[PDB]
Amino acid sequence: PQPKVLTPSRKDVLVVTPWLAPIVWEGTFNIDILNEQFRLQNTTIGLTVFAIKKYVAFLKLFLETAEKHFMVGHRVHYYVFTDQPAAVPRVTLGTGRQLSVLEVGAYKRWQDVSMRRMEMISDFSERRFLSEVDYLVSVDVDMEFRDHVGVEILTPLFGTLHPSFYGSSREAFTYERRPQSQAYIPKDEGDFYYMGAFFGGSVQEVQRLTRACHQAMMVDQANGIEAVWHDESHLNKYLLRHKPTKVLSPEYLWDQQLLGWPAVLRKLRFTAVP
Amino acid sequence: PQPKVLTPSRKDVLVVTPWLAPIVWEGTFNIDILNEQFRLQNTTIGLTVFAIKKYVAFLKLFLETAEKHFMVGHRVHYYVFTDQPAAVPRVTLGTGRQLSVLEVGAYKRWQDVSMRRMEMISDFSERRFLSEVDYLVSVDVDMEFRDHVGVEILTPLFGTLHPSFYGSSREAFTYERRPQSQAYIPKDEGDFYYMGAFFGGSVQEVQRLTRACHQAMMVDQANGIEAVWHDESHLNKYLLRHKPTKVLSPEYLWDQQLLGWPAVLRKLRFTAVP
Repeated sequence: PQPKVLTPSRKDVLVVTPWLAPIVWEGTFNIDILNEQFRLQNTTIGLTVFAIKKYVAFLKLFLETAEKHFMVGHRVHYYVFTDQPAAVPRVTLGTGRQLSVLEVGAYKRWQDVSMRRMEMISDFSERRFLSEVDYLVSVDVDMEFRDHVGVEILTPLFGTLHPSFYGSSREAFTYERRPQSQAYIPKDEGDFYYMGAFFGGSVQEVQRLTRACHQAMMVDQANGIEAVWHDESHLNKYLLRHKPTKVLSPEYLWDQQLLGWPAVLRKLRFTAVP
Repeated sequence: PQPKVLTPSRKDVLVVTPWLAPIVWEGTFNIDILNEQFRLQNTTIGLTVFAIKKYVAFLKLFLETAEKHFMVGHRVHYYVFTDQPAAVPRVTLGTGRQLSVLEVGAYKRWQDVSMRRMEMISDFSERRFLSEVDYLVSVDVDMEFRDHVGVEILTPLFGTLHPSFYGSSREAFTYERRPQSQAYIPKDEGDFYYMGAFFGGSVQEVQRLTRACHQAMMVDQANGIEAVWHDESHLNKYLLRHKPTKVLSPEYLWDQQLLGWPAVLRKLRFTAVP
């Protein structure tokens, strides 16, 4: 169908940020065009997920629903970081899709657990990921895919609108507010509140983001402070200073039990498990 | 000011294409954010213009108005291609801005004149431009800047909505319709009608686009055909197959004598001289 210059793709939501990064909503993209563009580059997407202790129990639904909805037709490499390799379920995968289990060590105190995601993605992004995938996507495991999540999200760097804050003014954002923390954002600043549970971009940009947040968290620990929302607080500070080249709408990170299904979401793509 | 997620930046126009490229309108961007992003990279923009025979007379207003409105605060290199080096006016330039005169030879029949822009940008993009600028922008000389044209346009590859067609259905687009031409677009295809008078992108992408259109035009000449709108017809075919990463609205290419000042243009930035 021909794009219509004189009709907004959405009349109810913002579809591009003030720095001209697309905000990804249903009705903003033609997947057939995007699929072709990314297939021509033989794109491989790494998907990282942490499944520690009891969270191992979420892997089966997470993987089965990813097989149905995530980057279907594209090459995918799942990277499961777990303290229990044997507990990873054997989910059957479509062609061009593979999974690796990465064993997580002790931790060994709670500020170390808080830094584990940034530290381990940073470390693996610099070894394995750089030779294996084009893009890396980091999500939480206690989640299921319900609808399409595809190459429309792919870009050098992206974050996702936190479902609790997308209608909020910046004063209500739960940014780190203590100037003693590396994640400090003043009251007058902030574009959006991004959720720590869904971010990514090219391997190089994710290398940079995770190294930065891990290095900043280490500075915080040394000064005896922990940001109010841990690596999410640092993710926010990073994306304030290095603006994402796309932002995902809350279609991409929702909780229907807590937040229902408002009219502004035409699709619920990836949701918290109740 | 905080972006508002639940308010469209425009309620009257499309602000992103179906392949998630921003369409640049007033009200879609914060120039302070974009200026900073591009300054941090010390961006240099080359601006190319052809001023042949009598068109030499448009250079003075073109350059004086570019000094006021084009990429102010950024490094700029004007490249004036002319058959009359001595007729280029001495316009005084702001700091960080320079102009080079590039002498154009004979031409030496009319299909050669038709191919001169693509051929000469292609040739110079591969020598001079690649070591001298980050982005290249190609415009016509019989034009004046009236309002801001800045780093909001910068991206790997962009075209501009032709002011005569932006409200038209694709059937009305004056694409090349003969299958014997390299610029052939069938009746059922086409996203937009782009104008040949304003396109650009990174040097590498402009290298690729101009080489492709020049190579295709040479094929057409050998087969005794000339596309209905010359290098614009080929530009269109190129941007159909290699979709631009931004599209400029007609604010960026207007003719007020022919088309007035409709409500949908909040600014007229770069206009035909009457």
